[PDB]
Amino acid sequence: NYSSLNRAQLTFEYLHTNSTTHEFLFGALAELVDNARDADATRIDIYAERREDLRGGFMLCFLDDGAGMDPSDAASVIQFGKSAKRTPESTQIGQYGNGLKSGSMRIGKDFILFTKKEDTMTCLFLSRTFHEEEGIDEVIVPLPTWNARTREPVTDNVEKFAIETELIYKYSPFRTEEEVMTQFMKIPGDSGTLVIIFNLKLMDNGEPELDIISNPRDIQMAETSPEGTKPERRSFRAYAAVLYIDPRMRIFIHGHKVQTKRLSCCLYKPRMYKYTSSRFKTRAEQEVKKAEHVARIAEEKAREAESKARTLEVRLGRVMLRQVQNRAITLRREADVKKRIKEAKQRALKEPKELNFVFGVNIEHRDLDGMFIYNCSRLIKMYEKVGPQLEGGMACGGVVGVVDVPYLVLEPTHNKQDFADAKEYRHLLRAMGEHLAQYWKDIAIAQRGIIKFWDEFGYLSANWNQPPSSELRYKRRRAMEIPTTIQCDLCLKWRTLPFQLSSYPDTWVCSMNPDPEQDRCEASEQKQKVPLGTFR
Amino acid sequence: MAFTNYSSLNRAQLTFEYLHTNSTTHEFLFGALAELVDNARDADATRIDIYAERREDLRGGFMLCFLDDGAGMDPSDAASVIQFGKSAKRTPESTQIGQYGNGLKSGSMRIGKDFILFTKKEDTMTCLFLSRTFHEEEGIDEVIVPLPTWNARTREPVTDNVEKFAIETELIYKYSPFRTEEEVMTQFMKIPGDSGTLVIIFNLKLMDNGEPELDIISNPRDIQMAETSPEGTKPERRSFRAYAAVLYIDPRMRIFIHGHKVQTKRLSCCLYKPRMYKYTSSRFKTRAEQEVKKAEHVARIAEEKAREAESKARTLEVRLGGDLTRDSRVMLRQVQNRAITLRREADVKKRIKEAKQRALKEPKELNFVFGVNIEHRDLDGMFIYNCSRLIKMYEKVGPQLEGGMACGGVVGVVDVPYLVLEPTHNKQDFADAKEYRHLLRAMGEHLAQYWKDIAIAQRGIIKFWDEFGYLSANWNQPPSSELRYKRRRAMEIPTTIQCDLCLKWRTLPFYPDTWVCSMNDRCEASEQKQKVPLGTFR
Ligand SMILES: Nc1ncnc2c1ncn2[C@@H]1O[C@H](COP(=O)(O)OP(=O)(O)NP(=O)(O)O)[C@@H](O)[C@H]1O
Ligand SMILES: Nc1ncnc2c1ncn2[C@@H]1O[C@H](COP(=O)(O)OP(=O)(O)NP(=O)(O)O)[C@@H](O)[C@H]1O
Ligand SMILES: [Mg+2]
Ligand SMILES: [Mg+2]
Ligand SMILES: [Zn+2]
Ligand SMILES: [Zn+2]
Repeated sequence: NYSSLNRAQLTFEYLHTNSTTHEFLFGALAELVDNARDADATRIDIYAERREDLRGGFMLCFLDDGAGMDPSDAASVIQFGKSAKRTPESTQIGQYGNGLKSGSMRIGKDFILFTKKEDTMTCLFLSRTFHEEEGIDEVIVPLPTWNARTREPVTDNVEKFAIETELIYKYSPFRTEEEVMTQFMKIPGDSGTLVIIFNLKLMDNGEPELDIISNPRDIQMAETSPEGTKPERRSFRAYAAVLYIDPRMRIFIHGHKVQTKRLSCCLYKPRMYKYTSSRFKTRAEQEVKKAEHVARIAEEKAREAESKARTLEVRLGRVMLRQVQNRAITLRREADVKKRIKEAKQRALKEPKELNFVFGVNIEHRDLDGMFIYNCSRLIKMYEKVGPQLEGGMACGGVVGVVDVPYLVLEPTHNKQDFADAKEYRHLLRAMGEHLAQYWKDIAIAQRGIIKFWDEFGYLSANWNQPPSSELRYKRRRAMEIPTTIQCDLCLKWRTLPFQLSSYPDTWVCSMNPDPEQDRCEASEQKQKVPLGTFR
Repeated sequence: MAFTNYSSLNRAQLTFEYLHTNSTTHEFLFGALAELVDNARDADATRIDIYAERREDLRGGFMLCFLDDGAGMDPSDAASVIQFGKSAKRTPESTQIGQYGNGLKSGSMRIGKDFILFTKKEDTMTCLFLSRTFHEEEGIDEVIVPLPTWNARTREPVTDNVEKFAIETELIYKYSPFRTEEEVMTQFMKIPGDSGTLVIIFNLKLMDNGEPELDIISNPRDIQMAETSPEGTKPERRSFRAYAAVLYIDPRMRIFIHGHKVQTKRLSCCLYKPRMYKYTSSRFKTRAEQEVKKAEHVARIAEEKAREAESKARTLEVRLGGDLTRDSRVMLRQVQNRAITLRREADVKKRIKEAKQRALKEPKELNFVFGVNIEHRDLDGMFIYNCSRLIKMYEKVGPQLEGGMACGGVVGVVDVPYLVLEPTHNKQDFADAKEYRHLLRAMGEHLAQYWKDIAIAQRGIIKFWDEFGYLSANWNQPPSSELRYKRRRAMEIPTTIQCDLCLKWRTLPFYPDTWVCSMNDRCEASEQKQKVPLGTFR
């Protein structure tokens, strides 16, 4: 029993320390998007609610129709490091038990979250305003729960519940129980979550860092954009569109749909190269050696306990007989379950241990090139130049590369904007650069003449940065090379259209497609067939 | 200042897995080691020894030890180590590097699974033991930390709870590298002064081939990354000896690696024709003004309260003119002493305010220094320090962002105060990207002015580099090693060296172990400052 020993604890200032991980402000917003995706949301709305009395003049709201949280799920939010998603073979993005706290506290001073699941709905209120005004150096968090159907409090301590709600009514944007219930009612289904960040951070001139005015359909960085500034680093609509390699969840900003995309579907002559990863193989082999030791120990424990149970039965020829017998039963089921996981890791070990590099030419935007590196579907690095692109030449200029890296090979840094194992990441970039050179040889556009290739798509200007010509002949020349893809708003499937779109998307559903083969939500989804190239 | 009793409410808590989460901030492994070096400098150490202790029974084969002779920690200071976010350093316009209440924990847990720290101060010695091995083995999901303290002279336990002390020490003997009290005391004996700290990180992380990430074998005087170094690899990204040498803009603390002194340096003193440009910072001035206004308010309130108590002491004394009772005597003394206390406090706040007002009138400028790296022209770009600690190195700006020879070879240095920029969580970037980008743009413009001011076009560029021994066509290749060319570069950059005794920096007119002023020539010849000529921008 360790009850007298010191525990590590979190203090108020740590909320700030943790938030300084996000020098890229959109990567703080991405944490909350990730959480909606991981909760199996089919939709997230990211929108502003104007509030001239709050710092920055609006609250930033994230509303999803995902699985929601029950009261114990909600309470584990403030157990830093706790992540039910951190399970073997987990393909959730969440793993570190931190992102909502680091991201929200980068964006604003305070947040209030509303969540509903089955018959409960819970509010979690993180108010740094409260801690400052009342001199609190711990991190104290109101967490009231109500019954979702009757709106009665669900609490084991009515005095505590009264203090919690009084704090919410005093310090949150919502000053009455009615106003709080109004927020719960914005979650219209049986489950979902609404996260509201408020008292947003200001620049030195008193304006918020997030600009929702310049383009009312977007969330932009409030800073001047130089010449080669990437759209994804100043427009959240642009960043959200490529945040996942395999978008399904629909994203809306200020009520306007984001045209999410699969980068490999947006490129000229996409080709895929399979890269055998020694790291992937070694780590899978070690995860097996470990599972087989874990199953071995459990079996010896179960075998001892069963032996003692049998001997005690014959000796007794009671109460204690069942402590021994059931202990044997439980160790045996423990041993069997670990043997099954050992076997499952052995089976997976035989699968190919390969990373799939995909390359194609960004003919619409030659200057937006380099590698996009995803980690368990989540974008980590964008526009990373490799191989010949690291020279001052036109070789491999315009080429976009995409790869999805599993956690066994790389895990992210604390801010999910870099990779924690720099040595192995640098190795990956060299491997990607070698394959990029092979892609470039393979499509041979440099053997035939690289300037004349770009001329054909209408790059009249001498500066590498300006867009290709917008006259009609060059528009159609470019468009002919890139299929038109679109997601159904009802069934979430990805479709191709046999014509070109005119221009911010509106609602589209399968039955609007003139293609008789994709004409109904019940028609099965066609997969991109990216052709395979060969290294060396 | 709480409205009610909040003891029933939920607190946020730290769990075991967060130690790992926190450590993933350090993708640059040397940045995790730098956290511990920063703590030693902040504790006013005159020396830190970073060394390996071979232990074939522990993961990675050795423990990494950080031994300093700084101010150490008493038991309450040690307990606050594990209050994440708590930092007594976080004070107005601080010149300590620490401010976030995290670096020891993020850095140590990047490097290894476990650490044990020994520290001495005044009459106490304390051990702090962070054992992820213990947590895994016993299934602990909180973060539980043994923190025993002994009397430094008698070695008797200093504790409020002898049962807790026995549990704490037995955890250390079970899970740490030191399995008896005697072995622990041997570690305290390595702190030979009245104060200091020894941090030992062990069960080091391994690469897939089973070897540690840190290579202490290839060069037994260094700590290197166990990785191949391709062509464009900077020394400070592969050699901890190289990194440590430039980690601080104004080195004082001596650094030893495996017992061998690091030749720390001031980058601005290693360059050809250094020039300084002053850049006015509006944020620096605005923020310093707000800090003065806060101190003015604090002083004014304290003066009001002191005058109130002083008035009451005067009027109460007259009201008790004829009164000889013990009651009236004790109550008059109570208010008289309260007036004395508040007057002393008011006079302290006044002095604090007046010091801040005087500091406010100093120029609120950043100092950019530029020079040509004629010894290694490929090692160029900007070195950006923050409260004297290196954050960004080799950052190319201005003309250097083009293809060309313009500003090739130029190194720039700037020390940014905390009022202007603060660092990211891993102290390897800046938290305010917008303002950092503004600073880079300004540095690039001043760089272009520097290149005009030294006017290499006048003598010609090709011939400039040829004269210092760069006859080869390639940019990446080192300059000639002929005697003529070594001396020609040597006349342009005076050799400086630090005295091992007094820590002063001195200049020599023209070794690996030690050097002192009398080898030049006495330690209290006042330290001479290089005057860097002033340029103007536009
Ligand atoms: N939108 C949401 N819907 C449902 N559950 C959520 C949502 N946001 C947060 N959660 C829950 O809150 C927990 C903590 O979230 P967070 O702090 O982001 O850590 P994490 O997602 O588990 N790991 P990471 O994001 O990698 O640090 C999650 O594990 C979920 O259980
Ligand atoms: N070598 C040391 N000598 C003396 N005190 C030390 C030493 N190392 C750590 N400490 C103490 O431990 C505290 C916590 O260290 P740390 O976790 O590094 O946070 P910090 O230094 O205060 N700020 P930061 O490094 O920016 O996160 C410090 O504030 C000191 O009080
Ligand atoms: Mg998360
Ligand atoms: Mg520190
Ligand atoms: Zn459909
Ligand atoms: Zn000296």
